[PDB]
Amino acid sequence: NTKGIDEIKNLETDFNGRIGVYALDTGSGKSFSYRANERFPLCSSFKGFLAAAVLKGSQDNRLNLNQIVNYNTRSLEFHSPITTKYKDNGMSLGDMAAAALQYSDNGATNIILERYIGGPEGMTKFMRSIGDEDFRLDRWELDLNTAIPGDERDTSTPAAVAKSLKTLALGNILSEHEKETYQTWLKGNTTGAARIRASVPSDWVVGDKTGSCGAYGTANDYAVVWPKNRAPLIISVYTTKNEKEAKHEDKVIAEASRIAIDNLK
Repeated sequence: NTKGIDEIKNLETDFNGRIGVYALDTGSGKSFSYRANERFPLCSSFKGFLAAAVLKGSQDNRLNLNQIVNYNTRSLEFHSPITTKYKDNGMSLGDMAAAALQYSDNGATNIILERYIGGPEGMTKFMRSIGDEDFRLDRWELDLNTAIPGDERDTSTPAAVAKSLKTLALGNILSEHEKETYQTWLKGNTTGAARIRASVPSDWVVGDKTGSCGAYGTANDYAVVWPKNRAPLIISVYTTKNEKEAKHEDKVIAEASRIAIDNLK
């Protein structure tokens, strides 16, 4: 069989779940896919796209990243490490968007969705505008994390996530300046050490956004990877299981990424 497919099938069997992967070498055009067209829960991974929406809004001069966002009278959501620190004085819109991505800050995520993006509908509309027909955000944090098998709410496909990431980080939707900011934010992510970052050599640079639902062993990660002296790669790995109480496996995500990188054709 084609290189890497049997290896990922065996990984999936041992994991006793479902693994979706899409990888693309932007230099040669070679790719690797496995269940790339199947739906998987997004979990926090959509926050990486939320940040890009804010950058697009700044670029259109509809928003200003320097605008101070005040929320001193708003109860903050579970897991709001950055927004809790600056609740008294407030935070600039740019810093809030960065926190939503880099720390998966829920307060930052919901505040931005409520005030600037137009909620789940607005987030979905933004993705449709960049050519993404699969992405769908239906709920807010933290309800969107249920990850119920068969449920199409708050899901997308590994292929759609990869295409949207390539379009936003390396395409022409965002200007040269906004792309640099977006790439900097991705590189500064603090939650992906054990996933895609663990599958590549020490001298390769990685920009990513993780997602962990906390249910049905559902976890994921997508990234722009800049290999030493090579054009960037786009990697998207999504996983889920049928047991409600099953824990996610970071090592499975890392291994699926390693297999994809070594089998680009």
